[PDB]
Amino acid sequence: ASTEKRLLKEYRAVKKELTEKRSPIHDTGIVDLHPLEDGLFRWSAVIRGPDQSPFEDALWKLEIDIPTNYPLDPPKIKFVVFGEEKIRQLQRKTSSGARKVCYKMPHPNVNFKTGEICLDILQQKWSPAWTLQSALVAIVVLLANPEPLSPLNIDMANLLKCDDTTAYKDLVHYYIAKYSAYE
Repeated sequence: ASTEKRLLKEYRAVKKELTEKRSPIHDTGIVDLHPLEDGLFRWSAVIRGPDQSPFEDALWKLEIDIPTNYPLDPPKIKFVVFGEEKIRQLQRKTSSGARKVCYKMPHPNVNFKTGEICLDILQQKWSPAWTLQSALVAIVVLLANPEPLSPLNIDMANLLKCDDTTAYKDLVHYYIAKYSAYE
């Protein structure tokens, strides 16, 4: 009812900051945001990997599901992850000057198959004062600051726990270099 009004206001707030060369939002990592289909309760977003992280200078797509009691409860958010077959089919249609996105997300707090982000991350931080923008920013932060406390990817979390930085970086670089395509 009125939750739609709030969601719309937040969306417009993000759109305003986006269509502009230097609002601060450009250094937060938010690249795009829009309704998934024709409703205000499912969203598609695009974010950039934060500077000085192994994820830097690469784009990822996100899907966001909004609860009915919003903003009493946080949004559920996942990375868009495709199968190797699909990705390779997408790569044969690509252009050498298009917008390319990586469709695999190797990260301690992300399910490598489904793309799901651990509910802990947002549940521990979220409050009714938060917005969609702050959630996106929170995920960009998460890319630079994983918490090995709540792992969905064992190998990455352990690499981090053993402080094997080089292998971590090399793995992320590998998936960025091999599993990216247009759109």
